[PDB]
Amino acid sequence: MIPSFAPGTLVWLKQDRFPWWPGFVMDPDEVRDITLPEGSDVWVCCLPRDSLTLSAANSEDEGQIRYFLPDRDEGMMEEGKLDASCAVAIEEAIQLYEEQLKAQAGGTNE
Repeated sequence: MIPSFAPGTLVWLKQDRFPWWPGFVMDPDEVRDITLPEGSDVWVCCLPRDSLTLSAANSEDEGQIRYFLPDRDEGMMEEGKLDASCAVAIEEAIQLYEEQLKAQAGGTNE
């Protein structure tokens, strides 16, 4: 049960004409075992700014992407110490990831 290769990972999406913004990696319905025709296999949930700018693409998004987690890749400073929206988005992503991934990884002494 590992859809979108480890579901719940926060990465960075850098558009060609657009800048680089944070986005949580989420699967539409497990596209790792079941591959059906549509056009969107990956669902990136960016921070609240454009009113749910969820980006959906199937083997089409391969431009520029960065792996975020340790918040020490010389970016957290601008994604937390710059815009309150970035700091809140990241804090929330980690607050949930460590709340759902830990709850099913030994909740209450397993």
